[PDB]
Amino acid sequence: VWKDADTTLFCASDAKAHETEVHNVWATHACVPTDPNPQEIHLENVTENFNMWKNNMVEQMQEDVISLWDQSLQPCVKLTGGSVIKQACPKISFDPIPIHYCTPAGYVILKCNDKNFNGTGPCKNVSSVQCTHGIKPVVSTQLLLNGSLAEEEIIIRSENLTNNAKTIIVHLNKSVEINCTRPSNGDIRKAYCEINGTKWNKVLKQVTEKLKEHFNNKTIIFQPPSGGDLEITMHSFNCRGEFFYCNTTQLFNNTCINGTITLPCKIKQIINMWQGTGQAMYAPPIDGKINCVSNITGILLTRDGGANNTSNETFRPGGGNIKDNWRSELYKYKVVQIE
Ligand SMILES: NC[C@H](NC(=O)c1ccc(-c2ccc(C(F)(F)F)cn2)[nH]1)c1ncc(CO)s1
Ligand SMILES: *[C@@H]1O[C@H](CO)[C@@H](O)[C@H](O)[C@H]1NC(C)=O
Ligand SMILES: *[C@@H]1O[C@H](CO)[C@@H](O)[C@H](O)[C@H]1NC(C)=O
Ligand SMILES: *[C@@H]1O[C@H](CO)[C@@H](O)[C@H](O)[C@H]1NC(C)=O
Ligand SMILES: *[C@@H]1O[C@H](CO)[C@@H](O)[C@H](O)[C@H]1NC(C)=O
Ligand SMILES: *[C@@H]1O[C@H](CO)[C@@H](O)[C@H](O)[C@H]1NC(C)=O
Ligand SMILES: *[C@@H]1O[C@H](CO)[C@@H](O)[C@H](O)[C@H]1NC(C)=O
Repeated sequence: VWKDADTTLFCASDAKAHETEVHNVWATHACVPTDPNPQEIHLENVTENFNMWKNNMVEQMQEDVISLWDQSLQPCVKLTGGSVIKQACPKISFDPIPIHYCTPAGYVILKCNDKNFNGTGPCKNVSSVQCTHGIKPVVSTQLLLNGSLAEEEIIIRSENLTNNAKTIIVHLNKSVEINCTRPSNGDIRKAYCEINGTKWNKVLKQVTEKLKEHFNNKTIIFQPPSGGDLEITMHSFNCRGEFFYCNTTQLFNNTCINGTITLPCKIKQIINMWQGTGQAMYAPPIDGKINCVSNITGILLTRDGGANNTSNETFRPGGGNIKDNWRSELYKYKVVQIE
């Protein structure tokens, strides 16, 4: 017997105390070690309602990631609120590790185990856990990287599909690798990401098939982002401490709905901070081969409005509200207070 409630969670992880990597350093002083013997209990004859779009755990993870980045990254110049802060900017070691979110005494986490659960409504296979699974705090736009996969079918998630201003999270059931590289040998900020077009276009085709099921079999068209800042019009992520911006036009090629797809990328030293606080400048990139191989596990999409009059629906790669990144992993959990 319990009741939905919000409370302050703590974090746990397997951070190494001897590592200089900044996530390990943060988690070493802001998280406790993981519990060696996890205690998950299936709750029999128990149905429970979930709502991933009103889940205070999302707000709490966002606060953690903001804190982590604020004490880890070291721009040479920070421009925020009309002021300018200049400081030392050594190169850092950067590579996310899994963070587990845990309830204090008197509370527990309920976990939805229905494999086609869309994030809202009743769940018939519910268990209780003390902590979530390990979630990597990967900050990206357009593509969700290094996350968990849907266990059966591709899942379309939205707080309201009819409202085109609401972001769509596409949860994939097969990961697709994206392999990004700034080579050793020219223009030191020039990079590229390689994706196996065979695997990708197959998944994309399956994604379009799912979208048809929710939009009454209209024609599904992909278009590049309309406009905005580069962090939004590009797939932006952080690889080894460097800020990558990749052009995803060839990833959403309507015609292919087989060879290697090569996306042009650039590392940028001057960025708009995803925390919303302003602009920051970092030092030039490190020497040598900079390489990140990530698994694409989801896609953020925004649907064009005003198209009811037509027979097609147009989708543009989306993102920017990084909270949706955490929502994509926390959708199956909720906190309750034991009574
Ligand atoms: N120029 C406009 C500005 N947009 C941003 O700040 C913004 C959005 C997303 C990112 C971002 C994403 C990913 C990465 C990384 F590389 F790490 F993956 C870096 N940045 N930045 C604002 N308009 C209004 C606002 C409210 O006050 S904020
Ligand atoms: C999710 O499931 C609920 C309950 O079955 C339904 O009301 C809602 O429309 C669904 N959302 C999507 C995006 O399928
Ligand atoms: C992923 O889901 C699609 C339908 O959404 C299904 O046809 C496909 O077989 C699934 N793939 C895997 C590997 O389960
Ligand atoms: C969903 O969005 C449509 C279009 O904006 C709106 O008319 C409707 O009221 C929304 N539904 C809910 C439950 O907010
Ligand atoms: C990633 O791409 C580079 C080429 O830049 C290649 O050397 C490397 O083997 C690739 N890695 C994987 C896992 O495909
Ligand atoms: C992406 O590439 C296409 C074609 O190369 C180009 O027309 C478009 O402007 C690029 N997008 C951005 C945001 O630079
Ligand atoms: C994704 O995970 C791999 C393996 O740990 C890592 O090398 C890569 O840097 C990660 N990608 C991002 C964007 O953090």
